[PDB]
Amino acid sequence: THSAYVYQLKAVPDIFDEISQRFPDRVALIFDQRKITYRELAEQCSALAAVLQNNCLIKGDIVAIKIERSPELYIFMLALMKIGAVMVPVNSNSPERYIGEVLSAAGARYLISDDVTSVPGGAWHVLSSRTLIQNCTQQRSGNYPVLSADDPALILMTSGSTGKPKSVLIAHRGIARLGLPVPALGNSERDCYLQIADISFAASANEIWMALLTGACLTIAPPGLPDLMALARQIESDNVTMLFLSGGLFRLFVEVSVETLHIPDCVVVSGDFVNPRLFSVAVQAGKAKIFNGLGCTENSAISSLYHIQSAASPVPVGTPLPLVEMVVFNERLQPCTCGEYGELFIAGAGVALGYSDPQLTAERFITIPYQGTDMLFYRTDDRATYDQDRNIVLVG
Ligand SMILES: Nc1ncnc2c1ncn2[C@@H]1O[C@H](CNS(=O)(=O)NC(=O)c2cccc(O)c2)[C@@H](O)[C@H]1O
Ligand SMILES: [Br-]
Ligand SMILES: [Cl-]
Ligand SMILES: [Cl-]
Ligand SMILES: [Cl-]
Repeated sequence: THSAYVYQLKAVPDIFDEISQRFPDRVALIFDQRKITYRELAEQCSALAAVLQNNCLIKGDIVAIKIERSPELYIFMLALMKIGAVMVPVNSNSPERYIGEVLSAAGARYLISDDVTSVPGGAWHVLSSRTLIQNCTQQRSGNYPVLSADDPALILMTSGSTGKPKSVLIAHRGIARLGLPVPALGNSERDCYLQIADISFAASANEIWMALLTGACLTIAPPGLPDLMALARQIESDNVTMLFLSGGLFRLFVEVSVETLHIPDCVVVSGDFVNPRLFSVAVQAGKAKIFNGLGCTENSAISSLYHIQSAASPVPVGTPLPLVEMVVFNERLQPCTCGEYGELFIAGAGVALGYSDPQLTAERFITIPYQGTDMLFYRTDDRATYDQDRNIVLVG
């Protein structure tokens, strides 16, 4: 099925199967000089999924992943999606104490890891990603679940503005929406993305799933902390065209090698306020399209984009991605006028299933009649308003 009804989204493995069948000879993954086509990637995902099912992993099992950046990492993500497991990606750069707190808060039953020696002990059962990969047979025949867009796919950790920790349950639809080409970016199967954001952060979905659910290429940064010299060579040598950056990596690049930012076609800076002067230096250094991007864990992935063009307050966060609705509501749950201040609320395909805390879920996921639809909204706790062109601007 390849439906032209853009709102009708499938579960992640179904979109990938469609993409891998349509672009089987396109390159899906690049690590160093190892390159993997969609055809080979789909074969490895099927074989691993069969292995995972024969290790009694089933739909709804909470499975943590601690695998350094590598092609195997993304083969495991796809295979766990195909069996309907709920992934809990773990920061490989985090101390063992914190990882155990993550897995206990997530309710992880299993921990798949590429280094079973450096993992915390607990109620979860540790599985070796290396031994699972070794056991992959040429037969990938399996009886897999019929997954829907609303089935859970991921558990990601986040914090509120005042530091309270929250466990967010993300549905397949929240990352499956990234298979829809974003008109602001003009992306397609011809693009190439750079995987640098840690898998424990929702921003990593921007890179992983916009690539693999569109037929584009994902080139994988080396594991560990960012090496800007290697990243610059990698951006050039693999022809990265869609570059997603945190505020730290963007600022550092503006300060030490701004020209690197103009090798890609589009550069998206998300995660926090950015000094507007940094945008002005970047915009004036080349013809790449530089965007201020808004995302939240509770909306799955990148949610809004604002293209910076000129010199003429914080930069707006712009207009929502496909299937995302953003509304600034005042204290009476009324849409705000231009210049009126309120709180940003987000609705549509990205909205998470909720928190592990049911009382917090009911506070922050509320249903509001809006434009004829009883719409489920996530309350961002971000103060905001509209500008003259209806662009959304967060004002902190
Ligand atoms: N351009 C921006 N300007 C100003 N403030 C921004 C911002 N972007 C985020 N914030 C703040 O961060 C909160 C959420 N942070 S998060 O860690 O939960 N998830 C992510 O950042 C994330 C998730 C998916 C994709 C992606 O690209 C990033 C949000 O509510 C705001 O306060
Ligand atoms: Br900054
Ligand atoms: Cl092809
Ligand atoms: Cl520790
Ligand atoms: Cl929670």
